[PDB]
This record gives sequence, C-alpha cells and structure tokens, in this order.
Amino acid sequence: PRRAPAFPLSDIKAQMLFANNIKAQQASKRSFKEGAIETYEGLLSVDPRFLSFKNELSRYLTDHFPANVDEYGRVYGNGVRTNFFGMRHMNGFPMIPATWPLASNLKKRADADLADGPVSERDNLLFRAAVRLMFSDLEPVPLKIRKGSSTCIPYFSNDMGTKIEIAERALEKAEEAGNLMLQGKFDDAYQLHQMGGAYYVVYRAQSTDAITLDPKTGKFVSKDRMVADFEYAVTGGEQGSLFAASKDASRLKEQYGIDVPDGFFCERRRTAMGGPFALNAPIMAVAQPVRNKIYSKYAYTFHHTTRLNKEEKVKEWSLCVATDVSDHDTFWPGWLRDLICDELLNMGYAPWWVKLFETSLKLPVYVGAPAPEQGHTLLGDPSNPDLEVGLSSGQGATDLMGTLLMSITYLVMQLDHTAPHLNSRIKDMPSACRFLDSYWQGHEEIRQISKSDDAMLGWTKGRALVGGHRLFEMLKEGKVNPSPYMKISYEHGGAFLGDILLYDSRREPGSAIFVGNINSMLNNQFSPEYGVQSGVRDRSKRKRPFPGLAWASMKDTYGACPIYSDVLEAIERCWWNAFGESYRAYREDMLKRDTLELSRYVASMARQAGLAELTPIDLEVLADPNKLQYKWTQADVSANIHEVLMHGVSVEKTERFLRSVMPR
Ligand SMILES: [Mg+2]
Ligand SMILES: [Mg+2]
Repeated sequence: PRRAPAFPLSDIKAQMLFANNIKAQQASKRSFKEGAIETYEGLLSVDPRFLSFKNELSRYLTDHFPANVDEYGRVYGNGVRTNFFGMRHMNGFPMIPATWPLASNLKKRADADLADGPVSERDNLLFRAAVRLMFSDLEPVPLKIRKGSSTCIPYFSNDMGTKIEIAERALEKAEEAGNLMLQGKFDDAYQLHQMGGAYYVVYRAQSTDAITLDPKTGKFVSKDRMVADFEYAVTGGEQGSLFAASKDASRLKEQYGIDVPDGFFCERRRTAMGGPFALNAPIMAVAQPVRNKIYSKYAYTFHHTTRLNKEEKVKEWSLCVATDVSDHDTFWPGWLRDLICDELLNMGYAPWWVKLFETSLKLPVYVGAPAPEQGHTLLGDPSNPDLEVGLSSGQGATDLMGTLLMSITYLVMQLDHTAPHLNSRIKDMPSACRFLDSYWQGHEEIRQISKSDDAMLGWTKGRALVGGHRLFEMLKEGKVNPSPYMKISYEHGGAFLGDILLYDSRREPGSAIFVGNINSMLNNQFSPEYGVQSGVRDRSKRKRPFPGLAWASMKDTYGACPIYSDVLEAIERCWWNAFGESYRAYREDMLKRDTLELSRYVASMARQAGLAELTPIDLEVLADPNKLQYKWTQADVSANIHEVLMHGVSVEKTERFLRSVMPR
C-alpha cells in the first residue's frame, strides 16, 4: 500500500533543503548528540549530589504520599496521581533509538478501527460548521515570531531581522507560490519562495516518564516506549518493526565515565518538527486571528487561564468526564485536512492560500539523528507532497487542527451516547452552525472545556445526564471505544491543562476544586527539558530565559495542592542531606539575580524595578516560554512581557495580506 520514497542526504532532493550557509549545512549533517544538561548555573543533571537528592526525595515522597485516585480515575485526598519516580532520569541522555516518523498513518488508523472520513452526514456538517465558526469574521493582527526560533528549511536562521524579512517577503509572495502549487509546480514554489521542501525532525526530551518500583525484586522498571525502525516508518507499518527503545543508562559509565545510581534511566525522546518558515508565515497570519476569535466568542470552551477560571465552569456541572486521547498527533486524520480545505474553499477563501495550507499538512520530513550512525534521510518527495504523518508539530496551526478535530469528536461522543434528542437540531449547515455556536458558548445541557487532546466533558441536569453516566461507565469498563474518530479513554487522575480536579467524599463536580499538580512542580524544578544555556547572551532567546522567577509564582501555581508544604519541607531536608545547603536560600538568590537581569529586557522596568507589576502567568512564562505554546496564549501575558519573548511583523503588512486571503 505504497512505500514512501526515501532519499539520503547526498541526494539532490535532500541537498536542496539546505541553503549554502554554515548553519543550514550543520543542520543537515548534525550527528546524534547527548550530554548532561546544565540544570541550573553550575549544576549538571548528573552531579552525584543531585542524583543522591533525587533518589532520596523520589523514594520519600512516594512512600509518604501514595496516589489517591479512585476506580473512576478521580483524584481525591492528597491530590497525588502517581509515584514520584518520574524524576529519576539522566537528563540530556536519550533513550536509543528514537522513532522514525511514520510516513503514512492510514493503516495505523484502519488497524485501530478508526474511520477514514465522517461516519454520518451530521458529523460531516459538524466538522464543516467548526470551520465556518472558526474561520469566518476574523480581524487582522501583527504576525508574532518567537525570539531566537529557527526559520528551519532552507536557511536555518535564528536572527530576528532575517526572520522578519523572510516573513514579510512570504506574505508578499504567498499568492504567487500558492498558484504555482495549484499548477503542480511545487519545485518552482520552493525554489522561488522557499514554500515547500520538508519539516526538519528534531527530537525533544520528555524529561520525566513513568518509572515503577517492583516490590518483588526491589528494582526500578522504566515504561517501555515503542519506536518504529526506518522500514516500519516508510511502509506505514506494513513491513519493518515496532520495538521498545532502550532507556538503560549503564552505558554512560563506559562511554562517559558517569556514575549511574540504581534506578536511573535515559530520557524518553519525542519527535518534534520544525516547519519551513516561508510556508508557515502565511499560515500563522490566519491562525492568530482564528485563536483571537475562538478565545473571545467561544471563550467558554476554548479560553483557559487560572484554576479558578476552570473551576467556575466545572462547578455548574452535574457530571464531569476527564478524557484521554491515545497518541493524538500520529492518529490525526488527513481526511480532516481535506475536509477543512474543502470547506474554506466553499466559504470563499483564496484558493492559493488553501493550497499552501493543504501542502503544509502533506509535506515530506527530513530525519536528522534518531540514534548513532542513523538518520540523515528525507522521507517523501518534495516535488509532489503526499505524506500522511498525521499532525506535524511545527505546522503554523497545529493547536487549531487538534482543537477542531477533538472538539467535534467529543461533541459527537456526547450526541451518540447521551443526547439523541439534540440530533433534530442538526439538519443542514445553518442549523449545524447555530447549534455548534450555542454548544461552544456553554449554552447547552451538554458542555466541554478543551484544548487539543486535553478535555473535560460536562452534563448539566436534563435528559442527557443519564446517558452521561452510562458513557462514563463505558469508559471505566474500557472494552469499547466510544468514538469512531480517535482512541478515547478516561484519564487516570483527571486533570485539565495542568490542574488536577480534586474531588471530595461526594465525588461530584459541584464540590470539586482545581489544584496545581505538585508532580509538575517537581518536574519543572528538578527535571527541566533544557539546560540553562548560560552561553546564550540574549536571555530572551533561551529556552529558559529567567529560571529563578518560577520561585516567585510557585505559591500561586502550587499552593492549593494538599501536600504543598510537605513537599517543600521534604525538598529542604533532602537538599540539606545532599548538598549541605538550604534549597530555599539557593532559590531566593537565583530569584534575586533573575529579577535584576529581567529589568535589562523590560523597557518599563528601571535598573532595580522588582516583580510588583507581574502576574504569576508572566513569571511561569519567563521561566518557561514553552508554556506559551501549549498552556497559555498572548492575551494571558502582560504586554510588556510578551515583547520580551516575541517580535512582530507590522499589522499594515498583515492587514493587506489578510484582505487578499479572506472572503469578500
Ligand atoms: Mg494515552
Ligand atoms: Mg487531562
């Protein structure tokens, strides 16, 4: 069922992806690299005192604070959902090998008994209504770009000036490029305007992953993570093998002279992709206005900020179902890309823009280095983009693609299993739009709060409530998938966008509260994804610009966890045992240094201004801007702080671009 073409780096098709500059050439050739991360300034993730600390703390906390999750996956009591062994990784050292990304997910979906298109006309109307509501009366805004982000294929530039020039040129030439693609001239569109080529595969660390302590043996067991070899990836699983990657860290002693304590493992590695910036810029210019619409008009379903903001919605429900989606991005259906494109064309969107959008979701992928002596291969032919990878992480609208799929998937689940009496309200496009508009505003007896693959489904009092309880029971049983679209189950320890839903004895949403996840505090403080990058002079370009600032927002973020104080005291005690120093004093010093450094970056901040005008969100984002890519949005951050992390193309250039894309 068609193997994807593959080209080695030596091939002209792969050579054309990398411009004639040092950075692009280094990116093409970059071999497998590993090493301890600089967790904090002057501290390596593999420092013997740090690993001794992690061993003592993970063991103590698991012992004293066992998980309090009921038969229905509801968190109660201590607010703990698993053991604390997830911190036991040699950060910066990955599992070997990392996966080869699947060129086609069609067989994967078919074998999982998932649909190859909308099942019924109702579902087809609902997916199409989502497009009409999301993409209709949009307002132009400046195109914001993350500082220090790469332009990837073909230039691999990290320079803001160059990135602004590339983006402005892309908005000027997107029409000409899209029209070339409509003529099947993909090579011309790429050669002339750098729109096409491929996604560049970067493997990112998932710093904490499941580890269990076997009581029988007293030995730790790391969660097996299945990886596809090259053959499996190019054949969509028809040939080759899917096997467990090796998380064994013993190798670090032999290879690097690093002492590996018992029960410490190599990190899980996830595929991440970087899009060709010239293709992403015209997509982002439409994606940002879409987010502004859904986060304003449909704020109920889509705009999530604080634990109390979430709580106010959930408390009004009679039933709250916390769902889980298995491997969202890899299962994301190409038929949805095609349905979205078809509907945008029906709405009157510029065909050239729709073509650029369609192409961004069929693009080839350049595999860097999954393991030593592996990679440097282009999957798919850039002359005719035809891949079915699912959802590419670096596509300009990935969040919206996952949100569109999932919001409708959950609504369909509620209709099928709980609310057949609402089917008569979805007869045609106008009625599908009116119903969805009402549902997304939280005006129906069936409700939801969602973001991509994370959601909480609600039922108020009414006819659907009884069905709601049967659906929850079906999820608990776990024998039948409630959706024809994706693999849905209930979350083991219900949470929404980082906040755990803490139930009491009643196990009802009315008396349940949202609390910060204490395990996430530990993940962020002791297992960061990236090092401090102390050699990157411009802090705003770092993955962790101001790590010290997270101490100032900690109480606001995690203070509501039942065991907050217990954890901080356990940290203090264990850090004293390991370093002979006060962790609290160490973090207070880092907080002071980073507060002072911050004023250099904020125009409104005087030489020693302090954090007085900054919110807890501002502080969490300055310590971890990745939270701005999965948890929060631009509007949640103070304007003077957003400017530290992002730069924009003028609204004058985007306004002119948007006028040419949009209907009448
Ligand atoms: Mg899952
Ligand atoms: Mg969740």
